[PDB]
Amino acid sequence: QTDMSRKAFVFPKESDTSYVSLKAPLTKPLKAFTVCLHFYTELSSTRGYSIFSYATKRQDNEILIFWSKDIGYSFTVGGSEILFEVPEVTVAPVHICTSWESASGIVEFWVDGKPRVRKSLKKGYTVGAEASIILGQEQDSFGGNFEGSQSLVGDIGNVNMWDFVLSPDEINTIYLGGPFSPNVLNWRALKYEVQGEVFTKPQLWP
Amino acid sequence: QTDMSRKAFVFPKESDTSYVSLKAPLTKPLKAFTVCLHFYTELSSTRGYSIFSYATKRQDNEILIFWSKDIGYSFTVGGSEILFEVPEVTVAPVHICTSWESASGIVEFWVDGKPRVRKSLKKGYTVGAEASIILGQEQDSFGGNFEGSQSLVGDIGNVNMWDFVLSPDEINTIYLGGPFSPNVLNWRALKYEVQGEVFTKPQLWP
Amino acid sequence: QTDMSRKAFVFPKESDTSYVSLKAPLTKPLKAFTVCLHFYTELSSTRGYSIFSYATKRQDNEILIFWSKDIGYSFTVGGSEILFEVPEVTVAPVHICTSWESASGIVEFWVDGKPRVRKSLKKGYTVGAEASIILGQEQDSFGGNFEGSQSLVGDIGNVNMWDFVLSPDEINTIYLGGPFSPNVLNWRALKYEVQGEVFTKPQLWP
Amino acid sequence: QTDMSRKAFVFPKESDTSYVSLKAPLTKPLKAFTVCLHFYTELSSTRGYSIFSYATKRQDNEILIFWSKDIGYSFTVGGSEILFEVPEVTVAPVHICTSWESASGIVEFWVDGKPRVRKSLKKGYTVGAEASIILGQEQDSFGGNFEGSQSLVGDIGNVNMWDFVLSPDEINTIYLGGPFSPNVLNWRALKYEVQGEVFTKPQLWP
Amino acid sequence: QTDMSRKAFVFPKESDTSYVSLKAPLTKPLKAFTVCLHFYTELSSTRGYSIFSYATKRQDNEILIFWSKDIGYSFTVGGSEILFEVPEVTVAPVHICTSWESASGIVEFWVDGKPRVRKSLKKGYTVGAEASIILGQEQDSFGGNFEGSQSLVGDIGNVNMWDFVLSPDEINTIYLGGPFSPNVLNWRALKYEVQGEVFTKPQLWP
Amino acid sequence: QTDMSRKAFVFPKESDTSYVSLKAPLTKPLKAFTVCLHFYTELSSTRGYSIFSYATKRQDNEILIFWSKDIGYSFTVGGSEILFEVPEVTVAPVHICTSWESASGIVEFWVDGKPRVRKSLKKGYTVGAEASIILGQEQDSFGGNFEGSQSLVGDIGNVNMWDFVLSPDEINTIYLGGPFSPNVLNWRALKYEVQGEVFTKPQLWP
Amino acid sequence: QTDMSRKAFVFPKESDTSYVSLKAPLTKPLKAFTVCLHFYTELSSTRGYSIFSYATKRQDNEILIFWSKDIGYSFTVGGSEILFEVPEVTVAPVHICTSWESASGIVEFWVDGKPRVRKSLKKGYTVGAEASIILGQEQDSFGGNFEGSQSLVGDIGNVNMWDFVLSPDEINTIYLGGPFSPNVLNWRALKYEVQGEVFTKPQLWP
Amino acid sequence: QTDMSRKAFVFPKESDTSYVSLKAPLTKPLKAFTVCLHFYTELSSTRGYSIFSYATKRQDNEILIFWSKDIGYSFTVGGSEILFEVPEVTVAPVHICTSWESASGIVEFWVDGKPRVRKSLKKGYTVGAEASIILGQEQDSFGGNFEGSQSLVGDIGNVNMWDFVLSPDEINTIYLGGPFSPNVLNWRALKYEVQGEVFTKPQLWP
Ligand SMILES: C[N+](C)(C)CCOP(=O)(O)O
Ligand SMILES: C[N+](C)(C)CCOP(=O)(O)O
Ligand SMILES: C[N+](C)(C)CCOP(=O)(O)O
Ligand SMILES: C[N+](C)(C)CCOP(=O)(O)O
Ligand SMILES: C[N+](C)(C)CCOP(=O)(O)O
Ligand SMILES: C[N+](C)(C)CCOP(=O)(O)O
Ligand SMILES: C[N+](C)(C)CCOP(=O)(O)O
Ligand SMILES: C[N+](C)(C)CCOP(=O)(O)O
Ligand SMILES: [Ca+2]
Ligand SMILES: [Ca+2]
Ligand SMILES: [Ca+2]
Ligand SMILES: [Ca+2]
Ligand SMILES: [Ca+2]
Ligand SMILES: [Ca+2]
Ligand SMILES: [Ca+2]
Ligand SMILES: [Ca+2]
Ligand SMILES: [Ca+2]
Ligand SMILES: [Ca+2]
Ligand SMILES: [Ca+2]
Ligand SMILES: [Ca+2]
Ligand SMILES: [Ca+2]
Ligand SMILES: [Ca+2]
Ligand SMILES: [Ca+2]
Ligand SMILES: [Ca+2]
Repeated sequence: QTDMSRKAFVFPKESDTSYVSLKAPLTKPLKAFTVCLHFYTELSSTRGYSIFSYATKRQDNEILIFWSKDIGYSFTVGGSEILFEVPEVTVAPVHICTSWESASGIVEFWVDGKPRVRKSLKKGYTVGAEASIILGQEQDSFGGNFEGSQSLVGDIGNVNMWDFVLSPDEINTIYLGGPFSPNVLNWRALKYEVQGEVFTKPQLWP
Repeated sequence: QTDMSRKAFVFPKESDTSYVSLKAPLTKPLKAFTVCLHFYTELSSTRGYSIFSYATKRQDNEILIFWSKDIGYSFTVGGSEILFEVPEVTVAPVHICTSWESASGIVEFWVDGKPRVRKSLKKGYTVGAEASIILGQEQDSFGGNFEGSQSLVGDIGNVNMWDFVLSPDEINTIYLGGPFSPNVLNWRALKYEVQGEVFTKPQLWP
Repeated sequence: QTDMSRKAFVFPKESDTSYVSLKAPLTKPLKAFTVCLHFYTELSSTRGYSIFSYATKRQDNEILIFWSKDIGYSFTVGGSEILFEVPEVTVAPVHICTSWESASGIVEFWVDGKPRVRKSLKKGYTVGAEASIILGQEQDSFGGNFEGSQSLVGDIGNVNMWDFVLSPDEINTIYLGGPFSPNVLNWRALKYEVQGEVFTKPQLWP
Repeated sequence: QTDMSRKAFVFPKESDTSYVSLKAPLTKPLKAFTVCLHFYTELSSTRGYSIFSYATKRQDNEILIFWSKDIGYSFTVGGSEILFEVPEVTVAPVHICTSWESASGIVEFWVDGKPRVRKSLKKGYTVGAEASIILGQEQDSFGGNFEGSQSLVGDIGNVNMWDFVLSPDEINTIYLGGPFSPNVLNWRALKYEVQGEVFTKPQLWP
Repeated sequence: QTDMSRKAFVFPKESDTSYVSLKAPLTKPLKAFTVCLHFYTELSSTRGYSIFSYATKRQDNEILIFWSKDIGYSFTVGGSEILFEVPEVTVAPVHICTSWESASGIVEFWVDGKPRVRKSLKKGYTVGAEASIILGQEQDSFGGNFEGSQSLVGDIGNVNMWDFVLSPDEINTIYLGGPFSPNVLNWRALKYEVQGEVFTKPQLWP
Repeated sequence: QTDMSRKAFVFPKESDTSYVSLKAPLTKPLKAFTVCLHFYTELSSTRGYSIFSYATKRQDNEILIFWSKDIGYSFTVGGSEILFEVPEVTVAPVHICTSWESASGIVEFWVDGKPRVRKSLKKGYTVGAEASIILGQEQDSFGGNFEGSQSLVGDIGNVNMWDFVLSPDEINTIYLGGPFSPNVLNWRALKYEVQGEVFTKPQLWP
Repeated sequence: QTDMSRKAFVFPKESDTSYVSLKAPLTKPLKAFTVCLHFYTELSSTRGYSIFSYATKRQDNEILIFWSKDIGYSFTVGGSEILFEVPEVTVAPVHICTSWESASGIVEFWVDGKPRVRKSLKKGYTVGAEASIILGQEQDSFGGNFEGSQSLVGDIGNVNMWDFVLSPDEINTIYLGGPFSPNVLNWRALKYEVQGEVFTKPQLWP
Repeated sequence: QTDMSRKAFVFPKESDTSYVSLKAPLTKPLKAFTVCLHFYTELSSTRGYSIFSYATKRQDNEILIFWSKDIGYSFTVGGSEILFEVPEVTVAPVHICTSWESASGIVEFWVDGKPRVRKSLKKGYTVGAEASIILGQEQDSFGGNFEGSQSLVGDIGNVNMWDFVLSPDEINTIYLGGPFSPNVLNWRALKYEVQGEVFTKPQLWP
């Protein structure tokens, strides 16, 4: 396990071969989750890119956080999709947290500490446990079939995941940088593989 | 009575059947009132929605707070109506307080602690005590005939009602949060009934 | 003498019958004055309205502070007008102070504590002491003949009048609500008479 | 109400006359509370001092937060006391939060975002709502009988009070300076009287 | 079961009455185990206290983790005891994991993710499955004869037990927080009885 | 001398007769200078106007600071000119400092304490000492031939001149109002003669 | 070595002759560098200009920091280019730090303390140490063939160079102006040669 | 004046003759001030020494900052003293800022960016304008009677003085070396006279 604190993955060119694969010894299917991360890219005005892609063999888009050009964030679970439209986009590092709960289907989406309106997605679904989590690319098969037009170029880091919906009070602590313990995917205790050109560099964001 | 402090009702899908009904111990009819609430919705740029509907068996719009698209707040009492123009809207939780006095008909409208100009509405009228108070829907009959196109989608909370006009100083403490005690309808001690797809969640707004 | 502190006159409808008359204890003709006030109205984009109207039996616009649509503050003395043009008007309570001095004709206009450029008007003129001072209406005779399309709608208050030019240091303490001692017309000890639909309410501006 | 944000009360002399009294127009007796405040003094090695004194007519020490020489924090409700021993102290501003709940009697003490062990005090008690809240002095009758040897010297500020136990996640947000809404006593909306040599100055702490 | 996630048991007073009893589904006898728990108490300087007490009808100290004053952690299995001396102790929540393997008698002790030196205890022994597990008290019969001077005061939580020796890589995830699945006793699927004055509260530690 | 501190000249009407003439106790020819003055006018969107016109018997624009409509500050020395283009003009008092040095021809221009980029003008020139210095008008002979279209309207004050280039730190104190000693032209010890409609009033700018 | 602290080179006219040649003591070829400098010019809306031109006998654009009109910053290493496109620019002094590392080819660009997204350029290349470093011109042979249309007009200063990538926290202190020790090119110990019309003046920026 | 930036006065031997006298352009008697300086000395364990000595012909200790052995900083105004005790001292360059305000008598003392607790001294006094400011010695008459046992040995510099209390966030910029413009005594525009064995050297500290 590597402590990536103060470090970010740098994807400095467009390619369909640069990715990092994050490992979770998760054994229970997810009835809820939260995923929080920082990314920095200047693509947002040019084209869409995958921020965070979770794939199971039944479903390449089992959790996907995606930027869609001139729309905003695409959040999708179980292949189904909801949009958080973002008309003004400004070139700065952006922190997001997103939570999903099966029992209500409520999606919470938070950007730089501000909540988006709660929306409904995939109520009653369950996210599979045997999953391939990939950064820098969008999976169209379990761990593969990357599309270069969907790769992230720039920085991603502080990638933390919980198998429960964080309350707003917790997320305020996360964004302010108070202490927290992610129970699914821990940036302080991260197991990952790097493929192609990806670099580990000092994070540009505070 | 239930203490709903720091909780909000979530209306995550459009429907004509998701609503909550609030019970007021209101025996005397109202010569004046104040109602304050937080709501959060994406709809303001898409369509109108009912924020707060108070109906009496003789009058379906006995008090109604309505967002009307490309206009702003429609505030109506006894079926008569006045508008508070809002040309531009930002995606954030919004707190409103509204008060009406029969003896003058003066309406105060407050948004995020800013007063709108006082206006005259239904001077000398008297609001009926026997009322069906509903969140999430627009009612065209006592407790029913909802229109799905008028439903609220998003969050509503801290719904407090006084049978008297709050002073500006009091309204400021409602907004900033200091101590107060509503006497018609009280979020700390609410009686409510929930129908359809409605959830109680931690409030997004501080 | 009524201490109107923290209170304001509310004109909640357009009419040509609602007004209040303020009884200056003046007997010397004014060689100079300052009038300062708070008002709040939505008309500024709809139509012109009288703010403060001072008339004498020879001259109905002996002092007039007037908002003229798409222009700004019309300020008249002795029936002659200068414009303090206002390109963008935004709906908030607005404090003004206006000062005139016969010995030079200089008009000072101050809006929310910022000076407009000094402009000359009516050098050598004299303002009659036997004056009907009216709020809420524009008057075209001594005490009447108001026009509804020139009436004020919304709030007016803190009307203070001095028979001398306040220096900028003093006008600053007026805007900040420091102590001051008006010697022509004192809001903290006002003689007034109300006619038609006018209400005394808590002031909305802090 | 005054927005005291970014400002602190300075008590720059030892005295029995300097105090500020904080008004909390509170309806129900408190079954629970949280009081958070930031303060700075060098007295800690010289003598004890009152930090926050809440009295009712029955009980001069109905809530008291007190530094006790060589012991540390003294926390008392209803005149019964517990100690949070502090063996080593530094001259720095210290932020504290203290929560009490009647239902369990559990006291949470938090210093600079670190929790002290939960302790039991006054289970089943009920703190009176009609209270005199004093800063700068310890009080022994409802509004008075101060002791100069128990006065605070230095700075006190960010005094916020809630009528409920904040969760740990909330308190983290407070200490990090996240957004929050105190519902009893609110630094952004403080109504207070100053007596004696007390000054409002920019806060020394961030 | 109960999901106790983010909750701790609070024992806010010294007594022999307050305890919780935890039920393992354990029917195989233990040839090895790991127990991990997070606790917080101020007793460490005042007196010894029981952290975790596993008893069988034949042996009341079948597994016991005990803090002994001015000595440190006492780990005993089958009545044989070894110590991990702790010369200096600071009041902060402490996480420990202990592992014992019969096939070698090796004891692993981990404090806040730092390993102690491996020690040998009870090689070849076998721990009985017919067990009573108690938190808050030390027990000397199968479920009682508690001693007030040995009771825990403060908080214990995240009590997880495995019938096998966790690897150091695993124990790092337990400390930092990543995914794991205990099979003897699972905090996220806990069966327990509360007895006496015990409260469930938000865990103070992240 | 007259100490004009806290006072400004008021030019309240457009004319070709209102001016003040300033006297320099100067006989050495200027190899360099700084001129600083604060002015306030609304003309800037209507037409150009002279800010500071310095003439010698050989050259009517020997130093001229001139606002030119839709361009900005014309600065001219010895009749040669450069422009400091200004794309957006607020109606507020504006403070300028301009400095010229013969040895390099560098012009510094500073507006409200922000420097313009340095530019080159009249390298190797020298300004005559026997000069007529006029505020309010743009002179085309040694003392006259004014033009109404070029007059200033509004206020001008704090006119200070040095026969050396002030450094940036020095200019910062001028803008902030630190101590300085103007050795060519001193507002605190000014010699001036007034002609026509010109008044001395309290400065509007703080 | 001249300590140029708080001084800037001024290039007040367009020319192909005004330049400053800076000499590094550098013997080992650069595997990485940081160049950061502070400059001020109005040309940005009018034409491109060279900010920092580093050449070697094989390569006239060995390092170039260039402003390209209506595009933004051009950063070139070894004659390959990447663009940090700037949508909008204003007349203010701009501080930039840039860094390049051979091993990864990552380029960092920082403007006024804001990082640009990290980009890739000339991975595996190496910059020659036998270098001519010229401010004021863009050079097309080792120390000459300056294109007048590429000259900088305005100010440049604080030119500091390191043979390594500064971390983000270092670069922050540079922009703050904390302690730093450039080891290739030190403004506080600058070896430089002026040619043509160039002046050294007090720096305009703080 | 001289720009003393990056340079310090060195008093490398004990004497009663080496001093520098600083000339304030101070026009007016001080109702408040701030003084900030860097000094470095090994005397702190051996004996007291004067850091900054301000005298008027009435008063030899009109402002004095003085290290007193085994105690800390004596700060005195008008000859009355307050102590900021410093129990442990470390041999490193020391930056202090001290502030006093007559209207409250509040003294602020800041060492290396840490505020001391605010204290009261000489409320209602006013510091005289005709003053001898001396570094290196303590003066007991207007310009003289130095005591060798009170001389500073070591370095003093960055001596900046304001006639107003700097805000705490200003003092951060002073300590950080952000921009500032002292208006009583400016190290970047110092007027001084050097007496005896005193040298100007590059400052040892950053
Ligand atoms: C853009 N998107 C997130 C809807 C789809 C991503 O690509 P794909 O998974 O449909 O192939
Ligand atoms: C207020 N409003 C007219 C916009 C909506 C009222 O809806 P309804 O009550 O007429 O169905
Ligand atoms: C609107 N106005 C103030 C410019 C002119 C008003 O003229 P009148 O209506 O008082 O006769
Ligand atoms: C409890 N205490 C003794 C530490 C503080 C209060 O003292 P007192 O209010 O009884 O005078
Ligand atoms: C001493 N000890 C606490 C480590 C073990 C014995 O305690 P006990 O079970 O005999 O009461
Ligand atoms: C060109 N100018 C408008 C800046 C100045 C004109 O001066 P003048 O030619 O009118 O005397
Ligand atoms: C074109 N450019 C801006 C990248 C480089 C300019 O220098 P050059 O290519 O003219 O020598
Ligand atoms: C307090 N002190 C010791 C620094 C000074 C006392 O008076 P003096 O030494 O300036 O004469
Ligand atoms: Ca896919
Ligand atoms: Ca794809
Ligand atoms: Ca309807
Ligand atoms: Ca209806
Ligand atoms: Ca009229
Ligand atoms: Ca009229
Ligand atoms: Ca008491
Ligand atoms: Ca007492
Ligand atoms: Ca026992
Ligand atoms: Ca036992
Ligand atoms: Ca002319
Ligand atoms: Ca001319
Ligand atoms: Ca080139
Ligand atoms: Ca070229
Ligand atoms: Ca002395
Ligand atoms: Ca002495």
